[PDB]
Amino acid sequence: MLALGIEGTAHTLGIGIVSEDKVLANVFDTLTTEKGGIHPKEAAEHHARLMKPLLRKALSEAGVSLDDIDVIAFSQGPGLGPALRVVATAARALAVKYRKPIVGVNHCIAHVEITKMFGVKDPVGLYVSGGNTQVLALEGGRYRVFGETLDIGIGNAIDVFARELGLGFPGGPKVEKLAEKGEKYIELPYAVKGMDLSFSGLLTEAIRKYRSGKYRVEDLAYSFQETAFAALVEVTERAVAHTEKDEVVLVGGVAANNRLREMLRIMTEDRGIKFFVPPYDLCRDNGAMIAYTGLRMYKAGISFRLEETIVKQKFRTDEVEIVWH
Ligand SMILES: Nc1ncnc2c1ncn2[C@@H]1O[C@H](COP(=O)(O)OP(=O)(O)OP(=O)(O)O)[C@@H](O)[C@H]1O
Ligand SMILES: [Fe+2]
Repeated sequence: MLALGIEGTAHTLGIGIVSEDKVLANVFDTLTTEKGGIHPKEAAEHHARLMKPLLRKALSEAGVSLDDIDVIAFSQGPGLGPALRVVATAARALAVKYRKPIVGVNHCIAHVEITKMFGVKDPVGLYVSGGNTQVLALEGGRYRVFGETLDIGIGNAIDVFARELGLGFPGGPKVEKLAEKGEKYIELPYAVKGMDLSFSGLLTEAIRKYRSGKYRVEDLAYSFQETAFAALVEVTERAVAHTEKDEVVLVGGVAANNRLREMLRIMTEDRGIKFFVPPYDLCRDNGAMIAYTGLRMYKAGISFRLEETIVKQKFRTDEVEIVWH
C-alpha cells in the first residue's frame, strides 16, 4: 500500500510518499531564517505557499497519482500551532477531494518508527533536534519518555551558541567543525538533572566564558559538545539498562553529528548491542516518516474522524497506544 505524509511541526515543510518497504519520494523546503529563532506565523505562510509546489514535486518523484494513495498522514504535533494548522487543513482538504482516509501522526514517535523500515525491531530512541531532545522506548504498549530536555533542545542550544559566536543558522555543523579543532577541555556545568537534560545552564556558561576573552572559541566549542553529548549518552545508557533493549537508534536533525555518533557507537559496543542511524533525509524533519507511521497506523485499523484530526501543540509521546507493534 502507499501513504502520503505531510510534515510541518516547525520550519520545515516536508512531503513524503512511502510503501511498507520503500521511500518513493521525500521532498523538503525549510523557512529561511537569516536571524535565527522561531517564527510561528512566518512558518505558517511558508507552509501555505509551498504546499502545492511540494505536493507536485513529490508526486512526480514517486511516479504516482493521488488516487494511487491509500491513506493521507499529517504531523498532528507536538509543534507550532499556526504551522500545524496549515498542515492539518491541507491534509483534510486532500482527504475530502480524493475521498481517502486520514490519520494524525505524533511527530516524535514518527522519528523513531521510521527506523523500522530498515529492520530495527524494538529500540531505545535518542531523538535530538532543534526544538526537541527525548529518549524514548516501547514500554507497556506505548512510548515512554525516559529523559527529555527541561528547557531547550540540544539543537537550539547549539544554534544559540553558534549565533553568539558569529556562526549563522544552521549552527550545528558549524559548531561541529569548530569543535574538531579543539585541544583543551574547559570545565562546564553538567547537563543531567535527575532523569532529564538541562542545557540552559551549560549554554549560559559557555557564552559567559566566550565573552570573557580568556579562551579559544574552538576549545569552547569542543567542550560544549563533549558536555552536551556525554549527557545524552548517559541518559541513553540508563534507558537501555532498564528496558534491556538490544538496539539504540539516533534520530532528529542533530543525528548528522559525527562526534555524537562516535560516542554512541562506543557506548553500544561496550554493551554488545546494535546501533543504527537512518539516512539523513530521514533523520531531520521529513514527510516520509509521517507517511510511514501513518501507514502502519492505518494497517492496524486506525482511521480518524474529523474531530480526531484537530492539532495538538502539546501532544505527549505516551498519549498514543502503539497497537501496531
Ligand atoms: N552535524 C550537526 N551537529 C549538530 N547539530 C546539527 C547538525 N546538523 C543539524 N543540526 C541541528 O539540527 C537542527 C535542525 O533539525 P531538524 O531539521 O530536525 O529541524 P527542527 O526544527 O530541529 O525539528 P524539530 O524542532 O521539529 O525537532 C538545527 O538546530 C541544527 O543546528
Ligand atoms: Fe523533529
